[PDB]
Amino acid sequence: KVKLECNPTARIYRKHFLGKEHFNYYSLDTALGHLVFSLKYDVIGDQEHLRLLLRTKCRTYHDVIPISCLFPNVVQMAKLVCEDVNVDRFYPVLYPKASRLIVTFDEHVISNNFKFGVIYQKLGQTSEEELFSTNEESPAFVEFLEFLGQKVKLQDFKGFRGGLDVTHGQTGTESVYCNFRNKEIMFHVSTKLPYTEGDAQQLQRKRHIGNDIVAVVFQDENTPFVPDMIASNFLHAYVVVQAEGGPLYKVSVTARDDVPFFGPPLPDPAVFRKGPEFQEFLLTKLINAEYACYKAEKFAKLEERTRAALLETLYEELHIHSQSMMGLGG
Amino acid sequence: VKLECNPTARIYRKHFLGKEHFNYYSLDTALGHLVFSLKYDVIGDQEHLRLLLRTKCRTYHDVIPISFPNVVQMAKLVCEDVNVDRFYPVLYPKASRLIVTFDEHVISNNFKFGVIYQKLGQTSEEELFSTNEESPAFVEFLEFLGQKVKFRGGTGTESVYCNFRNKEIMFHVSTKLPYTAQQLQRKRHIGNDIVAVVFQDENTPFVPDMIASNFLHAYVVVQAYKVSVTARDDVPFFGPPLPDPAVFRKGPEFQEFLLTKLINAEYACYKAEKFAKLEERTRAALLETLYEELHIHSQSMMGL
Repeated sequence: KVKLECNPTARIYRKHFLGKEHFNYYSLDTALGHLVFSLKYDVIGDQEHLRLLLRTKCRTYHDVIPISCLFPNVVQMAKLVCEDVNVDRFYPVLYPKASRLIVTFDEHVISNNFKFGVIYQKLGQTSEEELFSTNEESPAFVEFLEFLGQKVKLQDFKGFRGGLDVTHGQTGTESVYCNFRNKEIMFHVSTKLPYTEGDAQQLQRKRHIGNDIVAVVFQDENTPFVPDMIASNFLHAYVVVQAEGGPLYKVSVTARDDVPFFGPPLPDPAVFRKGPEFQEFLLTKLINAEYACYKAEKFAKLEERTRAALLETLYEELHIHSQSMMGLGG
Repeated sequence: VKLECNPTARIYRKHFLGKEHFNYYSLDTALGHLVFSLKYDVIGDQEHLRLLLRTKCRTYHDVIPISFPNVVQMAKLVCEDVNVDRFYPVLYPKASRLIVTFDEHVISNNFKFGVIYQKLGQTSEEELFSTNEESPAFVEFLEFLGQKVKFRGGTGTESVYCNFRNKEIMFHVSTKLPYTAQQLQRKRHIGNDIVAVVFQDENTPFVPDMIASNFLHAYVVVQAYKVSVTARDDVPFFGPPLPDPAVFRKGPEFQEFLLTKLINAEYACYKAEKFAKLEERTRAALLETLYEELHIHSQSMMGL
């Protein structure tokens, strides 16, 4: 059904440019930094359009502007999509593999692996101590787990492990996991990870669930749960699922003030029944929560910093190879 | 099994157009203007490169399974004669369109063929053009050739036309055309032609020297059908090979063979010594023009 919430510009090279006639150019802007620019001339009927995608240290800009025989140069096209660009010239990317380097850069922000935690909340529980020290798995809890994904043994598991021990049994003997759209999701199920005699704060469970960004909190009974309940550097958004037996799952979302709105909108009477609709809703909602969390104080810096270094590497390589294309040595 | 037009002329469209490719150009102090097309293409396991090098008379095509080489070397791999300072890149968003047209220009979309009727013994021009009436066997072959109709091909009461690959072809049936001093009104059409069919009711020698035409180079002789081919030492082999029992079964498979052969006959005679000057003259001229356009628009996308 509906597209996953990554930066919507990361798709454009793939849907519109790759495999099709187009041009890439580079240039260095004193303010904007390294520029990597893609442009592509398109025709439908007698309607000549122009699709532009300019990459900066910070953003990539996109637009499709009608052109009409009544033809711009690259500097000028650049200015049509990013007003601030101000550069004497652009340079043609002549390296026959640029487009493969480029798409990878563009897509560096779509992630294919996800790891989410699953905590079970007892009726009274209000502490990490109570929240992780839980051994018995509820009937409702099993039934929900069967629903999230498939149970897998970790011993020789070839899928995405999300940090679990795949070869020595030291992080439980099983987990729940699943292939989603084309993603791999490993769950960190609190009750499936090892329990420790005398370690109330249960490190062997927290070291995984505490390093996740998004978790599901399953409840058998309605109980309060705020993020202030768990001390974590990573946990940012939570999806609470409560099983009113009466077989409806009552669903809610909490996440720090930091994280913006995400995922499929919760339905209006906000309750689901066990089935595909819910599988779809919940899984996309978890992925959307994670993409939303990446906008918060904690991660934004690291993201920026990363985009910048990838772009520079990209720019430098499009530059080195274009040079070797025109006449480095012959 | 395709039509004998220059094979390297279908390639830009089949492989380059609409896919990621690069076009450069240059000024060979020996081969004049140049227009180079190159394309990288990963065939799963192994990576193959494709080249299309244009000169003022030849285009050179080649396909290298490479293991990464610079621009010139890519050129030097298809035409060893290249010797430039540096290739320049086309940056004109509207270039591939100009390039396929140039590449495609030697593909004749139109054909005009002639039908001469040799009455047994007719040996001179005045005679083989004199024939005003049509014999039963000639009409039975003419209605077989294509369909009767009232692409003109440059008149009279009627003539024959037929569609083949998509190309239109009008015939000039001497007899079906107006009768006037040495039949100038039949030579106007059949003369300016290049391939003609000679139909005969009975066998008689036919030889191209029997008609004074600077243009006609080849004839497919059909004798009520015993098909033979006659053409100048100038013109190479063409169309599908002729069959072992040289005869031709009247019908679907025959017409097919014939129409292709006539076409291929023309493309053949276009390789002749009289059809050099116009081929070099046109190709060069067209290239010179395309090089200018490629240059002015590319400079424009940047500097001048």
